[PDB]
Amino acid sequence: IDKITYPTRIGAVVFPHKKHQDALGECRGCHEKGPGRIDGFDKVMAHGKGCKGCHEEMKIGPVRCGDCHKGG
Ligand code: HEM
Ligand code: HEM
Ligand code: HEM
Repeated sequence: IDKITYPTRIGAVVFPHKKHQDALGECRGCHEKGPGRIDGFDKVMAHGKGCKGCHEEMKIGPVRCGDCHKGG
């Protein structure tokens, strides 16, 4: 499993998981409580430190709505 798709009303988001693990070369950063499900992962988390927040800080990755949400 390399890609994780999040089906959302506003347009589905595809998370290229392997790309991220290869790019960051670490697990604990995103998986604070050890690799596995991330408890409480939702819209607010994704728009925050869960997804968009990192892209803004690292200045790489999608930060604009449509660069994540695609498919109508
Ligand atoms: C080799 C290091 C990594 C390991 C072993 C790992 C492992 C996993 C596993 C086992 C899953 C599936 C969990 C499930 O089905 O509930 C997953 C999901 C996920 N991983 Fe990783 N991961 C790694 C690195 C990363 C990195 C670097 C990020 C952050 C850029 C990340 C973010 C996520 C997210 C957001 C999910 C979905 C969580 C959820 O749906 O609750 N992972 N990862
Ligand atoms: C201000 C611009 C954005 C808007 C207006 C927006 C809007 C939304 C909305 C309304 C939801 C809730 C689900 C739905 O109603 O369909 C959502 C979920 C989510 N958004 Fe965004 N989003 C934006 C930017 C982003 C960006 C840039 C990313 C990717 C880095 C992203 C990733 C996600 C993810 C992964 C979820 C699903 C979380 C879950 O499955 O619980 N969004 N977004
Ligand atoms: C589930 C939440 C996240 C979503 C939906 C997401 C989505 C994406 C997508 C679609 C790309 C662009 C891939 C491409 O170049 O085609 C990307 C790239 C990237 N993201 Fe995320 N991301 C998430 C979380 C994170 C987190 C938490 C970090 C930092 C702690 C991060 C760091 C990066 C970096 C470094 C890249 C460049 C990877 C590359 O192009 O090789 N992302 N992200």
